[PDB]
Amino acid sequence: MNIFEILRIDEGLRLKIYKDTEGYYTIGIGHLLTKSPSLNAAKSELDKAIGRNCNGVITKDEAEKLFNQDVDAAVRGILRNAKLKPVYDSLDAVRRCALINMVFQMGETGVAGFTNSLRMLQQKRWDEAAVNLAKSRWYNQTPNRAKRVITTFRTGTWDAYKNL
Repeated sequence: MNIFEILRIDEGLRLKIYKDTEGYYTIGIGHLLTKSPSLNAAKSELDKAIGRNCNGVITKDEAEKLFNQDVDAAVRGILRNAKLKPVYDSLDAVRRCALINMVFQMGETGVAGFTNSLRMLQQKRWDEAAVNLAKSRWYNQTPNRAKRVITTFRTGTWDAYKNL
């Protein structure tokens, strides 16, 4: 299990501009193009991202390049973040991927605000962690994704993504 497999599971893969759950134009694997109700802005945002004139259409390759930039930004996000760093730095490789998955979805700052949760993760208190993560909005909103992630931390395995 690698990050690419997880996120495509979590985020999906779309080769043409599309509106997500929140009504936002996206492309690829969770790449947010714009929040404006405007295909033009979206298409120009896509163009600036890729570097070619794609006319709202990309290939698997480009979807992959983007994704790669996306996860690096996530990872660079955690490393620059004072609250996240210590957490990230102490978890194992499986558990760290789960951390990276939350940052990817909700950004460096949204995760950073899960103060207690993050604390318990530090204190190797998985079930304590599990329960707090759950009491969130995030969980209410994308329960199936949340639960996958939450089970990664709790169990320390890829159990939640192997059989779907």
